[PDB]
Amino acid sequence: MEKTVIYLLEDGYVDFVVEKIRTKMEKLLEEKDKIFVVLAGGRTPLPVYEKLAEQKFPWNRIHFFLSDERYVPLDSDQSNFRNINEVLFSRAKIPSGNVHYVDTSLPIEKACEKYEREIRSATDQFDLAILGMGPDGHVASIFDLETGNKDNLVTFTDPSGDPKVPRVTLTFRALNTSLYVLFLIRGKEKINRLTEILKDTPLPAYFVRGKEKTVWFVGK
Repeated sequence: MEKTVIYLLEDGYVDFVVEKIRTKMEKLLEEKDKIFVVLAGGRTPLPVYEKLAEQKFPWNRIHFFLSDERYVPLDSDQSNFRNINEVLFSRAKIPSGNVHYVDTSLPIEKACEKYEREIRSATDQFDLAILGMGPDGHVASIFDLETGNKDNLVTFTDPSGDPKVPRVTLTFRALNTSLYVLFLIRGKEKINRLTEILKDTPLPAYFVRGKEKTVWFVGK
């Protein structure tokens, strides 16, 4: 059945997480020809991607999707695409067509719709989602429950978060098509958020679950 698993790590956080994601992707690749993985930006996931890019994977069989994007230029240090491209997309030799991101050069709604069409065309279900969670409990760029509950795979927001800029984000519906959802969080503040989630506090992250499993890698 489907449930949630929480790992509390005291040491070697990044290496542990990398090994777990590595094993899972290896297993997935033994089962299917192509796998689709969603990636969140942020300071905790980046180091992990940096190491994953060094692994010998058949990159042409792995497709990546950003979980969300800040509506700013793609070469901005505030761009999730720029940051993930720096540690992964431009380091691992992943075919250009296998990488999907939000085209912020377009009007925000058009960037949303283009991204949604791309996602639907590539797959009807994600295999793995590697997500982070803010100290406020938000996931991807879902700060308000209304945003997460949008009846689309992709939606956009008014200026939100920090940086306080408009965002384009996958919805709860899109994220929940993931077979496995992995949350990567570190620190007392986020541990506080997770405990509130354990007590059924409806923070955004509380609503994202994998169809098979949801795993939290916690760096206490």
